[PDB]
This record gives sequence, structure tokens and C-alpha cells, in this order.
Amino acid sequence: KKSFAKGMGVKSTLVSGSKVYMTTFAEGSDARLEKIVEGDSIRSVNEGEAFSAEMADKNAGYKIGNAKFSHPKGYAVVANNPLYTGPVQQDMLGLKETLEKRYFGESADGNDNICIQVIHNILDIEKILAEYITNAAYAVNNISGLDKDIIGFGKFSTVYTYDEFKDPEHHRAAFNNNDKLINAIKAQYDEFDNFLDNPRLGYFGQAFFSKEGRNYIINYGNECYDILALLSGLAHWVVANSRISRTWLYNLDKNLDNEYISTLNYLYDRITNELTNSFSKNSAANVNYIAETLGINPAEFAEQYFRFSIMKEQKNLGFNITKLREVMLDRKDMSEIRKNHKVFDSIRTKVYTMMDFVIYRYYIEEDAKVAAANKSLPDNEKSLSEKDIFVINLRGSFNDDQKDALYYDEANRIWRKLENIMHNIKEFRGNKTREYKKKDAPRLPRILPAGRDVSAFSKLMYALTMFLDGKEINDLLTTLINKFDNIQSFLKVMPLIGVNAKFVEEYAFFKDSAKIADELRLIKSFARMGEPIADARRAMYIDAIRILGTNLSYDELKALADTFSLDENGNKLKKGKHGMRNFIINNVISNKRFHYLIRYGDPAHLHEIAKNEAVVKFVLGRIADIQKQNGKNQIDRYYETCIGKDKGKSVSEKVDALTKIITGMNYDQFDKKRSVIEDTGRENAEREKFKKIISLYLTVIYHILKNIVNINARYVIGFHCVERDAQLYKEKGYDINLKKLEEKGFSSVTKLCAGIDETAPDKRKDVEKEMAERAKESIDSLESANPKLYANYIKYSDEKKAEEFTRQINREKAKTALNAYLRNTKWNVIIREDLLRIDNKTCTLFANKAVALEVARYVHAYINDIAEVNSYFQLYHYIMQRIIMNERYEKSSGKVSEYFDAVNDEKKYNDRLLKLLCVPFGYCIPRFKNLSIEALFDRNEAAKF
RNA sequence: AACCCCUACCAACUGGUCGGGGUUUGAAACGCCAACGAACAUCAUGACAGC
Ligand SMILES: [Mg+2]
Repeated sequence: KKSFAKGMGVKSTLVSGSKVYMTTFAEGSDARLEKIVEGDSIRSVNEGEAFSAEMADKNAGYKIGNAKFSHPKGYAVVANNPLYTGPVQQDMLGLKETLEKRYFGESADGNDNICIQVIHNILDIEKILAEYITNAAYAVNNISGLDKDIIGFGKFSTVYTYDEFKDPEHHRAAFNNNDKLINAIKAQYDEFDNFLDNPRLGYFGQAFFSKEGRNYIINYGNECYDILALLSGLAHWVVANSRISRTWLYNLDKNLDNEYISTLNYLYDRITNELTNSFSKNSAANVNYIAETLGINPAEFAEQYFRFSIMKEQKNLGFNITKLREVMLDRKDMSEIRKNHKVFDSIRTKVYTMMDFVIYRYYIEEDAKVAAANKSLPDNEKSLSEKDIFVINLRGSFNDDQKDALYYDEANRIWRKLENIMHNIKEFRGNKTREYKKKDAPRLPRILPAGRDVSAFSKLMYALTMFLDGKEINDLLTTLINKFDNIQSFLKVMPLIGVNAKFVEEYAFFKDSAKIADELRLIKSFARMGEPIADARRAMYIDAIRILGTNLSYDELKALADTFSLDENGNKLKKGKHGMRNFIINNVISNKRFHYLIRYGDPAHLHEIAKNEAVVKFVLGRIADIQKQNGKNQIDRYYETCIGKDKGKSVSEKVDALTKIITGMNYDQFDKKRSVIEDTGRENAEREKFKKIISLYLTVIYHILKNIVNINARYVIGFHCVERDAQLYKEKGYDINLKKLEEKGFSSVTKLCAGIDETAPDKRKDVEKEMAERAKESIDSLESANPKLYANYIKYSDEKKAEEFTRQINREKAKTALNAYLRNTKWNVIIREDLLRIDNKTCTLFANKAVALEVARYVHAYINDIAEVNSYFQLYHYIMQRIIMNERYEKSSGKVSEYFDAVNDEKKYNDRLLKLLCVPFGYCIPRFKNLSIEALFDRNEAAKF
């Protein structure tokens, strides 16, 4: 539920000294000051008003009103007064002053609530970076080999140049002449060579291979070492409490040698130069057809089409073109684009791109014309553009059934001026595509930036993207862009409201947060372009024919794989005789989801996962239960393509048939039909059936693995947070011990913030006595404190007074807490009781396994032992608890041993055990509850609960 | 919905009704950008060839 104040235009309410400054939305992420509050007086800075604000009753808030967007039910909207309670409000954990000191020196004084917000944005950036670097490192370690951990702590520490790493004897001054450390470097170089001739290194085609002609060539050893060292340096920086500190990422021009800068520049220039040098020959058809449709010379919009297609400037625009396009497609005049499959399944994307460009050009041209006209009129009477009016209406939409009506109405409004253009676009056919490629697109000056201009941080993010997949890249880069935009907006706002805080030198990198956002937008556009597989070798063929299912030994598999690209004599097959090789390459090896599965698992075990029936039915039912195209349509589409044409079957029967197809899967059904497969034609239905079956099978396994990886990422974030907060509380001046944080079950922070210590069998004599004496004082001093409650306390019965004395001790114990979360007596009586019954060695196991991603490596081992698969949260914690039981079951004692027995009996997870394992998160109640209760875990699954 | 704050009525006040607020709570401020989410909507018609 969006708050009504944001719809009415109120964006922020800041405190500086004894004054309150309110701020409204201006453009994109920018902010404009609106009101200044002094005591009981409210002044408006600007001539116009984005919102009217007046003082409310008891000076407890400001009533907000807008002429256009009023509250639907007529209730009053009040924004809170930060000075009503007292001084500036504090952080929930009470770490405001420490963080402000760390990030701003003595230039911050504490009479404001603006610096803490940029600090929290930086903290969010670090959070998501720590989430994704772990997955990248695990992928690289998985691909490298077995027991060959090449990336982590203590390896490739980005301090040593490649020359010092290959011949340490000739460069022993850089190692401080230490024989033990020198012998460690040589052993690392041996692992480097063995990793560099791995046949399966080609899965990272972008990172290590470059395309020269029609075939890929491995980069020089310098570049590969530099990339690996950069990734290991990121891994070191994540766990920084050495030469890699917390400030390593923000000072990269003084910590990195010229080699690393050269490698990053090489990669960036490589991606930019191909896009620049291939635009004219690749954008000819679309540009020529659009020119014919509109009726203008291509030179009049070539650059604008460049910015639309390659740089993707239609996304930083204030709204979504795609929704308008879909509303346009919903009409009866243009419905055949969806119904007529046989004519449009090969030109759908071209038509969509053309329509989007037409809409975007319409808006851009209208805005430019209005802006040009608004140059001779007086600075008072000026008209807005259609972009501005649409964004103004969108911002004040209190819900979603109002936002969609706006899209519907404006699509219908702007359809009247583009009917002919769309009707001409709909008349496009693939056959006449080579006709529009005869004349090439106009040449352009360089628009994309070079490697030198971009910062090292952005280039390092682009390098990191080469170890991930599309969804993760999108999430990471979008979050980073949002956080940097917030930081830059706050930094521009701060001068106006009288705050003269400046970043300390080590964190001066954030003084230029606006350029980083633009660079990251370009990188988000770039990261999804390029071939990710390099070449195809025999190892990839074996992996492909091992995920479908075989019961063959290794030598037989090698012979079968050699059959792909060799004859019965020993020479290579002639051109055009590769028909089974191309099928496998195009249908398995070249699938993005297969790349995901290889990057996060073992091919032979994913087949074991796929032989299960319950998980397959669960995934297919999840597909079938998608509302708003529909999930029921997709189930029918699979059945019609994979099984055939039939009528009278319900959803359950189709799901059962598809499950039977998926569960029984083997490579022999293709080796026997090899003759049919090598018959390439348009009437070979069996070939298409095979393709559809393979695609669906891969999709199912991909979903199953992806959800597990996401949940593990959540728990990694949680433990990163507990480590960071332990460091901060130590720096504040408390009595935490960081060296013993691991032998204790990561629960020292929870003990520290709970308050008084009673678990000690030495001082229970005083704590129980001290609480008793302060409890008795509060009862006597009640009429003075709370007279209204005292008038009812006397009327209590004698027995009821006794209960209130027991509760008063819990209240007194809660007054000694060190958080704002744990000062509530409700949560303190809960967290304390959990502290007594934990097992320290079990909690350390949960933390270690989550970081290493060992849940994803043992799904197949315990998938057949589960009783039911109702959700991924329920499946995740069965595998996690079965792993812990393997190592610690004989030595377990207490309630944990009782809990372990329950898992073996009922064959599901234990709710009570999860709460004990989540005790490290107890000092932060929202994270403690979200990570321990299924109902609050997933935001998208809330209708079910 | 969970966590925190506030006006008015009642309440051991470790709790509730009518409603508002929170970028300084939790993967989580607004418009975007994205995700759950499925043949999937591209720098390049499709199929074939090329590894
Ligand atoms: Mg936040």
C-alpha cells in the first residue's frame, strides 16, 4: 500500500538544527525544497505549491493537501513532526554516531537525520555485493575441478604482478624473503596452469576467450591471471574486518597496478568497438523499413535509433513503452499478431522493436518541440509536454487499478495519431527482409565512451558480470543504480538545508555518484550482449549427453562423443555431415539454462533430481497456477507440442502425462532416431517434438535449482549482516570479542544487546537479587509515575498482584537492553529463553554451509527421502538439516538431539530447530522473524498465507 | 501482512478499535528500472552450415 503523502507530492522531511525542511519530487531522482518550518510557522520557498501543508492539532504533525489528488475516502493525511518527541530520532540499532564518525570525520555533529540515510544506502550496496560475489566465486570453484579451490582467502591476493607470480625466486624482495610464503606461491602457479588447460574453461567465453575470425582464441595468460586475481580480491574485500581493507573497492587507482587497468580497458573497448563498427551493416533493415513507414531520410533519425537500440535510452524515461504497446496490441485491428503463429513467430521481435521506436520517437519529438517553443514566452506562462503530464499523473496514482487505467487511456489517446504507422508495420514479412538490407545505414560519429573515460569501479563490475547470468546481473545492477541515484540526490540536497558535512578522504569515491549511475546503465545494456560459450569440445558433449541420462562408463562415453565428429576410419566428417553434433549444440549446449545448471551443479546429479515425480509435479503445478499469458494456456501449449493433439483432458491429466515424459528421460531415444534427426526439413514433426521435450526438461531443472540458490543467498546476506554489526558494536566501545565470534554460535551480538547477563552460574546471585530490588521500587513509585494505572492497580486481587511482580522483573530486565528492538519486553523474554537452549557447534555449521553453498550440492542425496514438497522453503531446510545431522548426530545432546529425531521420524524439517539456528539474528527482530517463519519469508507468496 | 512512531477513546502498559506516518526497519520510499515467471520479445527475420 503506497502512502498517500507520497502521492500528494511529499518526498522527504529532514531536520537540520531546530528547523524542519520538507522536500518534493523534481525530475527523476532529483529533489526540490518546498517548505521551511520554524516553531509554529510554515513558509513556502517557491511561488507555486506542490502541496499545501498546515499545522495540525497539538503541533503533532502537518496536514497535507493537494488540489488534484485527494484522499479517496476523505480522511486527513498528516505527516509526522520529528521534533514532537524531542531531539532527532536515532537509529534502531543505536549506531548513528559511530557510522557518522566513520564516514564523515568530525564534520558531522549529530543535529540532523540526513547523513545516516546515505550511510544506509552505502550499506545496501555492500549487502548486495556480498550476496553476489559469493555466487560468482562458487561458480568458478565448481567449474575448476574437485577439491581445487582456486578462489577464496589467501590465494591470488591481487598484490603480486604476473611476473612476480610466475618466477618468485627472481622477485623475492616482494615476498619479504620468506621461504614459507614463496613455496605457497609456486603451488598456486601449478594450480593456475592446470586450471588454464581445463577443457571446460570455455564456459566462461567472455572472461577468457576472444573471437578473432570464425573461431575463439584463449587470451594471454596475463589477462586470465588478472581477471582471477580481481575476483579473488573482491572475495577478500567482502570478508575484510591485510593489504585488502574495507576501503579497497573505493580506492582502485592507488591499489591496482597498471596491468589490471589495462585488462579492464581491453575488455571494455572490446565490447564497445564491435557495437560501434557493426551498426551500419546490422541496423539496415529496421532503419530502412521505418524510414519507408514514416516517410523520411534515414539520416534524420539514425542517431536516435542508435540510442534507442544499443544504448537503450527509452528506460530512463519515466514510464514503460511496453505496456502501451501491449494495450495497443489488445485491439481487434491488431489481434492477429498474437493469434497467427505461422506468420509472426519469426518477426514478432522485429515488429515489437519497430512499434516501440515509433512510440518513443513520438514522445521525444513532442517534448523537443514544446521545449523549443518555451524559449520566447515569459518565464511564468509555460506549457508542459505530454511526458511531463503523464509522469505527473502516474506519480499521484494511489494504487495499481488506477495506474493501469492511465496506461489504457493514454494508449487509446495516442493511437489516433499513429494508426497508419502501426498498420504499415503489421504488413511486414520475413521474405522481404533481404530487400531492406541492400543499402546500409548511415555512418555515425562515435557515441559510446572509451575505456579510459569510465571509472575502474564500473569496469570491475562489468568484469564481475562475466561470471553470472541474466537475472542476477539485472538485480545487482538495478539495485546499484537506485542506491547511487539516492546518494547523489541527498548530496545535492545537503548544502541547501545548512549541513556542511563532507566525505573523509578514504570515502571520497562517493562524491561522484552521478556518473557511476550512468556508467552502470550502459553496462546493464552491454552485459547481455555476446556469446557465452566460446567453442564446443568433447567435454561439453559428454556433459550434454550426461544430463539427459546414460548408464555408460567413461571410455564408452568418449567413444560415443567421438562418433559425433569422426567417421568409421579416423578422419573428420565432411561439411554438412554434422547432424547429430549440431542438434546437441543448438538444443542443449547453447541453452542459457543449461549454462546455469553447469555453472551451479553436476550434470549427473541433475538427472537424479529429475527422476523424482513429486518435485516435477510441484513445478508443473506452479507453472499451471500463474494468473495474469495464463498458466493454463502454457500447460496446453506443452501438451500440444510435446504429446500431440487430444481433447477432453483436464489440467491434472496433462500434468501427469508431462510428468511421465520428464521422469523417464534418456539419451538412447535420440541415438536410435539419429536417422530422423539428421533429416532437416519443415515436415519432420518428430524433430520438433524432441526439441520441445528437451527445452521443457531443462526449464524444470533450472527452476528447481534457481529457487534453492536464491534462499541460500538470503541466508548469506543475514550472516554478513551479523558480522558487520559485531564489528560496529566493538568499535562503539562495548565488550564483544571478535576472535571468539565463531566458536560461539555467532550469538555474541544477541547476548550483548539482550542486556544483563544471567547465564553465568557465578553471578546469578546478584542479577536475580538486583532485578528483585528494582522491581519493588517501581511498584511503590507507581501512583506518581502513572496515576491512571494506579487507580486500577489497587482494585486488583491479592493473587493477581503476585503475577504482576513476576512480570515486573521481565520489564526491569528489558530496560537494560542496548537496542530499540530488544527494549520491548515481548521480544526480550523470547530471545533470552532461546539463548539458554542453543548449541554453539550446530549454529557454526549452519553459518559455514550457507556461505559455501553446499545445499545445492546435496539436493539429489535427500530428495527421495522427503515426504512432501509443498514449497521451496520447506524443501530447503530439510536438505540443510540432513547435512548437519550427518556430521553431528552422535555427539548431540539436549533438545537438539530430540529435534534431530523428529526429522528422521516425520521426514520434514523442524520449526523449533530453525529458531535456535536463527538466534544470531535475534538482535534485529524483522530479520529474525522473516528468516524463521515461512509466512513472512517470501514477499510474493502472501496470498497463500 | 511483520517491525517502529503519532492524534483521539479505552487498557499491566508483553494488549486492542477508527485512521495516518516511516529512504533514518526487514531482499522492501515514489515514478522508473527489475524479480517471482513459464516457448519470452535481440546489436543481427527464420531454418541450414560453422566449433
Ligand atoms: Mg534501508
